Amino acid sequence: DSMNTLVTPLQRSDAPQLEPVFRGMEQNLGFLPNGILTMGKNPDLAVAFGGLFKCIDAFKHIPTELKWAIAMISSSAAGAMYCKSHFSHIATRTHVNRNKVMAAFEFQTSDFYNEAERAALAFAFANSTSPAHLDKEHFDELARYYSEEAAIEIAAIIAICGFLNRWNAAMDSQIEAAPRATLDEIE
Amino acid sequence: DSMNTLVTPLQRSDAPQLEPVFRGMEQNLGFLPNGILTMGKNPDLAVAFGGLFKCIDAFKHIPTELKWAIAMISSSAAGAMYCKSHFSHIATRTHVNRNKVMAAFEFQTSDFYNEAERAALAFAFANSTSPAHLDKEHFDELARYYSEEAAIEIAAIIAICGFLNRWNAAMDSQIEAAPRATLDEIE
Ligand SMILES: Brc1c[nH]c(Br)c1Br
Repeated sequence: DSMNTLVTPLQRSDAPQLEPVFRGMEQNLGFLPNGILTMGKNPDLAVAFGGLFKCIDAFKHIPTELKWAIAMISSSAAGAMYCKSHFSHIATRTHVNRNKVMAAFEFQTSDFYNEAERAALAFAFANSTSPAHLDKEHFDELARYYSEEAAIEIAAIIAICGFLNRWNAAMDSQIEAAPRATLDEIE
Repeated sequence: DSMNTLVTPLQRSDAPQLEPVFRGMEQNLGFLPNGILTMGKNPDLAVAFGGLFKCIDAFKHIPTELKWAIAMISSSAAGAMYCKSHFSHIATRTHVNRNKVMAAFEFQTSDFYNEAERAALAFAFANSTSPAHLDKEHFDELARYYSEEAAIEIAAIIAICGFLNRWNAAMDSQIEAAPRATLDEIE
């Protein structure tokens, strides 16, 4: 089980006020993560982050499939297997082509991804390591295939993953059964 | 100059609607960062994150000096020198004892920090690297000195640094002169 025994998640029926925050999460994921049930014990934190996370769904300048591919690559580059499994599970539940999702982590060589998607996923990878190894060539390629509005939404997803990677590491959230199967298949 | 030329920050007078977002930011810092001026080009994103950042000031279960100490250690462990300089500048404006702030990054051996503060800063450090090297002893030391409520607010600050480290790396925000002087003094 988890190394974290100090902060335990509440029961879902205990925090109905956070249902608008929960739906955005679980509609895409199919279940409510323990990280969000735990976050619910601080209503200021839960509501503020829930309002931030809805920006992912609201983003207009990049395709939906690219949003979760960016999230998969960002969580993987940070070594966050919990978030990597969650965003891969989201990608499989929302994408029509399961093969492109399973080839996400080889985007630099897999024929399912064009130069625009590779530019965004390479930026997300180099953005999410510690320290970030973002070089000038990453910025040039991102500017060559994406608008200023698209770039802001790309970086926002990367930064939101930064919150989720570190939050779920702090909770030592154990990978649920459904994302565990998805992550095993993709590896 | 900056490596990021695709997404440029706007003038402050251009987005007066975001003044509630700016004041909360610059009140702690003394000036308005380039990261938020750039984030202002997505007003939904800027406001959503501003509400997230206000939880740091709003936290009630840990002292103000430890909040910025956690942020300094977290940003440093992640190799985000921009965020490391900014949170150090906040500590100089808010802390009564400047000497304790300057010894923050040596908290494991400096006598300005007790075993409780070292447990929290060691957790923040191991939480913020990619991947996180959080072991069971971090959780035991955190649970021995902190309540569930305090742990949630600590992990929240670390996760908020996760957003900020990657956002300012994605923007390649250049270190301002006032944090640059603070960072040279502390190093
Ligand atoms: Br946006 C942003 C940039 N720097 C800092 Br401290 C924040 Br909050």
